[PDB]
Amino acid sequence: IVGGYTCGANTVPYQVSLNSGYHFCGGSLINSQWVVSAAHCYKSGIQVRLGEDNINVVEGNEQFISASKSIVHPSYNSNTLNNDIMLIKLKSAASLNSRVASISLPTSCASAGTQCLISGWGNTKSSGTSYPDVLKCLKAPILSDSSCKSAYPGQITSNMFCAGYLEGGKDSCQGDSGGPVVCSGKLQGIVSWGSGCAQKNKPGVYTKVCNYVSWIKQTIASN
Ligand SMILES: N=C(N)c1ccc(Br)cc1
Ligand SMILES: [Ca+2]
Repeated sequence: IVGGYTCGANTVPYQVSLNSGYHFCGGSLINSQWVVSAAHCYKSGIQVRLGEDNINVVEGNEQFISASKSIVHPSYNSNTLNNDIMLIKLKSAASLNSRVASISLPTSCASAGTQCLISGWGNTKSSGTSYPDVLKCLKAPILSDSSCKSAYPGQITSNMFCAGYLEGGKDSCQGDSGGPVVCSGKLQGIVSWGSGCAQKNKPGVYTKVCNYVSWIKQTIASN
């Protein structure tokens, strides 16, 4: 997160860190057994880390649970990033509490102009790299479809939306991949892509979760 703020420990209790020896992506806990992340975060050997604030220190509220299965969306296209969503099943159910809590899926698609909360442990610099160890947060509005397509002509599908600031300076970034965009208390987006981070006229692009609720619900019901 570039240009954001330190959230405060466990104030984003649905935020997870995906660890394969190191933190490599975020995700969102949607019930005690399932995490939503980006398809571009797929790899083997995933451990889901819940209740995290500082990802380099065991502070006492964490739960570390190996993934038993990952399910990348059948239509994910890694060239265009269309359908950039994946489900991760936990080997055992998380113990839900005030610091580890699920986030609801949307029932409708959020509107342009809605202020959302984006969070993660990604790079905090728009040039160079610095990785924070505590969770960072960013308030960002959903941008109009017209502005999004003007920023990325020929690249925005109906399964994507832009959020952030066209003037730059505030954005998600590498390492935030797969983490939540929460609007009106529900999971509306997944950190997906963007040209650089926090660059002028290059806002963040996010998977449009409201288009995947049927697939999520049916997949969870059978796995
Ligand atoms: N929002 C962005 N600018 C962005 C986020 C994650 C990755 Br990976 C690349 C770009
Ligand atoms: Ca920790």
